[PDB]
Amino acid sequence: SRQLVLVVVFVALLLDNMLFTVVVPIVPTFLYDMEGFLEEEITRVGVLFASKAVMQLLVNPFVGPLTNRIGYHIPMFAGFVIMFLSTVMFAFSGTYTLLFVARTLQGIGSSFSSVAGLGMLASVYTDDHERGRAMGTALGGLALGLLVGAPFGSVMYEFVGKSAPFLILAFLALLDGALQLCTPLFMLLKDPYILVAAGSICFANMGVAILEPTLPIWMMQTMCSPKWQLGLAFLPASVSYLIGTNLFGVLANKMGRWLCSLIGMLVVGTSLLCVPLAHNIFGLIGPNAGLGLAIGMVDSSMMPIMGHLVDLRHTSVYGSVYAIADVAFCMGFAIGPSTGGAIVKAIGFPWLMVITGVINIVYAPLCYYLRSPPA
Amino acid sequence: SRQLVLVVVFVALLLDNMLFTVVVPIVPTFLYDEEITRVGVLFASKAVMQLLVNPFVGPLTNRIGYHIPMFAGFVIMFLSTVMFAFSGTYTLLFVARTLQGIGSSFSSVAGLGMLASVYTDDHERGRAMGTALGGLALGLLVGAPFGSVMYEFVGKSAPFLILAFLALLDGALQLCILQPSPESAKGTPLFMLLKDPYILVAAGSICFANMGVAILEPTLPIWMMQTMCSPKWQLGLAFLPASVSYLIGTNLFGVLANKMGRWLCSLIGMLVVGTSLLCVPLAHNIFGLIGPNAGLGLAIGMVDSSMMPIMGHLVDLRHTSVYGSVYAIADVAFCMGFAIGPSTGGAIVKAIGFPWLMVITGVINIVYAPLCYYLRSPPAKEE
Ligand SMILES: COC(=O)[C@H]1[C@H]2C[C@@H]3c4[nH]c5cc(OC)ccc5c4CCN3C[C@H]2C[C@@H](OC(=O)c2cc(OC)c(OC)c(OC)c2)[C@@H]1OC
Ligand SMILES: C[n+]1ccc(-c2ccccc2)cc1
Repeated sequence: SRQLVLVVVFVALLLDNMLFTVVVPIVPTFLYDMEGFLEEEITRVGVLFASKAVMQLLVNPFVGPLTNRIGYHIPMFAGFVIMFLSTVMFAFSGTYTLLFVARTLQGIGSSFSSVAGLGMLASVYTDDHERGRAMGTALGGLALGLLVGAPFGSVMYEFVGKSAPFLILAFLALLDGALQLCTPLFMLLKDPYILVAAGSICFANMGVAILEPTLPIWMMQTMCSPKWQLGLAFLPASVSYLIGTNLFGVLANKMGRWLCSLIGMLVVGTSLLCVPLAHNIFGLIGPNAGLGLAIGMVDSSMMPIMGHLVDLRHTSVYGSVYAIADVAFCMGFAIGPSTGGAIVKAIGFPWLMVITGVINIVYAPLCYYLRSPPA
Repeated sequence: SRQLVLVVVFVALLLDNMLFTVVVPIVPTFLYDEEITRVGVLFASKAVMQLLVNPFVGPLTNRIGYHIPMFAGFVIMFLSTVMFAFSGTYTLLFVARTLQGIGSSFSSVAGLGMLASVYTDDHERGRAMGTALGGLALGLLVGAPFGSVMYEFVGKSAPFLILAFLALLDGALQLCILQPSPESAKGTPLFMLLKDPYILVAAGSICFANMGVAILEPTLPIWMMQTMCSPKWQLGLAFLPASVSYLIGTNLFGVLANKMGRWLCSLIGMLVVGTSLLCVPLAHNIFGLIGPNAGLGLAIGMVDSSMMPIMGHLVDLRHTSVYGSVYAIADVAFCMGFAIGPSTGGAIVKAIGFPWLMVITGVINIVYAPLCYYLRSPPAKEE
């Protein structure tokens, strides 16, 4: 029924965020277990983190005609089985080579699910009013999974073993399988307005993209924190992000969207600058919460601007914003860690954070162009 | 004793900067007895001459102390207000402005040097200069309506005579406490302190912020008349929130700078002033400028109170303990924006436009802020 498909889509997006948010606090300690020596492996961890983004980009434009030719349910099956396989090898992987294949399979399955589930939700809901509510429910489940995934793997690593969280995620995925069993984008990427908005979103999310694969190694090398607080350190970045996106989605229309994006990028730069100063775990709640709140600001201010820009000058569909918005996230999560590993090899982590903050601040006042576009 | 020195510097900045703003609503109306180009140069006469006298006042403080320059500044300010009280021609109204500029430069450099000298603790030093900037903001806020009501109700010679009497009282207080009747440490030459990157960053920060309230003030009434079509009684009232927010910001952030962080304070102030300048030209009425002007004044007070004690902190960290030249550089940074702004702002507005000028200033401040992170912890000199 209509509630069943929404439930399975919500659970699928939940697991999709759970896997990506549980990989981040496990892989560096996983490499530490078999063996300061992460300065040489930071590049390989950056490539392993950018593999999913690069695979999602390479398989992005192929699922379009595939869903039209063979329907929407069939591409669901491939994505779910591939993500089940990626989960099962991730709990069972022992070497660096298997992790890359697991990440590529996870990226392909994430792309297939993100296409097929939203396509099904659009197809089922033809009432023209409940579709937006279902999309909001899916986004809320996405945020809930983002919140839950970060403390999960770090807490259940040194306490209940290593394969426990991945096996639990695979078992939860098996539950959803039984429930489920019963103006193109290249034409929209030539005007300056949409390109500026996409660049703003990408440069806003690149900070949290670079914070993932390079922060735990810095924490282990300097702060001497235990192995269970590494996943807890990212909790403010999720909680503050959720409160910020709710509040500023409420409040952004009053004080202007372009000012929202400008102030959000500025506070992103300031938070990233203030991040590498703390010498204890308690010095990271401020900057991380600020960065999450700022990313909520920039996303909630840039999505309606993208929608209005597409509507005013071009003809749009139910999911025009999803194609462009997922492009900016893919550039962010693909160009963040791969370049960040080489940057940390050549120069220090604080220099990388200063560079990211400087880029965000310098790109900040280019959002003046987006105020009142013409026709 | 050390508490009374702050009272002397507080009074000195109050009287000198009150004369700066009292003559504003008296000169263009009484001069009448094309025009903007010359009347505008008269308002900028103090800034041009004060910038020149700063390099000749800095090294002078190392050889004769901080008392004689302050007494000379008081005497020059009294002479300037006396000359303003009786002059009634365009030629005689320029020498008085030049004398007021010389006295203002002398008083500012001597007072800041003395305040740096007496107060040694950095956290303690961050409050005296905050209250001094608050007194300066109070003088700039109260000079305009006092002189306006005095001219409108009692005459042209009334407020200048009252300011002269207040200057006499201030000089009597100065003779009472300071007794203006050579430093052991030989301070570094001024040319060497212009090579330290931190000093240049701080001076550029103060100079850029002081370029925003400057290039906004003379060119704002013209755009208001051209677009909003407002009556004559709102042009003065538009800039009042900037002064009020400047006073509040300078006091509170002189309190808060030692706690929250000097470099973060300067960076947030620069970002706020840049965004305020960006959002200024979007207003479609007088009520659209209440917010951006208040943010601009608060951010400028933030930057000023953050970058005042940092100069003395750097001078103690690296160079010898002599504070005259660094605050001479600070006054040069303060006066450069005020001497460049009024004389050319109409030219830039006629050439490219007021919104483009605001966007350029805004963008220079937003695209300059991340350079401040360098003042987090300068390395010390070799032992
Ligand atoms: C990895 O998972 C993601 O990439 C999601 C998030 C990325 C990023 C992030 N990762 C973290 C990991 C942490 O632990 C280490 C801690 C903090 C963070 C933060 C804080 C900040 N944060 C933002 C998250 C945003 C999510 O995207 C959407 O919410 C979304 C919403 C829509 O509706 C408006 C869309 O349609 C238009 C849409 O389509 C493109 C996507 C995005 O993809 C689903
Ligand atoms: C030296 N100085 C003069 C004027 C100001 C000022 C700033 C904002 C609003 C009004 C005055 C600040 C400093």
